[PDB]
Amino acid sequence: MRQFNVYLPGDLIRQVKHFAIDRELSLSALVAEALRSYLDEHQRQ
Amino acid sequence: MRQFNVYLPGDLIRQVKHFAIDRELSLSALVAEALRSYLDEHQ
Repeated sequence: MRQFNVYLPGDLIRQVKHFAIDRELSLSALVAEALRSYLDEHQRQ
Repeated sequence: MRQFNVYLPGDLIRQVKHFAIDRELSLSALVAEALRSYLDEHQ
C-alpha cells in the first residue's frame, strides 16, 4: 500500500469517516472501494 | 479544503492518476466525485 494525498472539502472527509465508522471499515478499504467502483463505472475505450 | 491522507494499493493510485489525466480532471475533483457517489448510492 502507498500513501495517497489529495485536497477535499473537510465536510466530505467527515462524511466518509462517519460512514467507515458505521460499517467498521478502515478508511483505506473504503476509499479504495469507492475509487475502484467509480473507475469501473466510468471506464471507456 | 484540506489535505486527506490515506494508504491505497499502488496500482489503484496509478490507475486513478491515469484516469484523471485522460478525463482532464484534478485529483481533488475525481476523488471527491468517487467518494460522494459511493456514499450517495450506499445510503
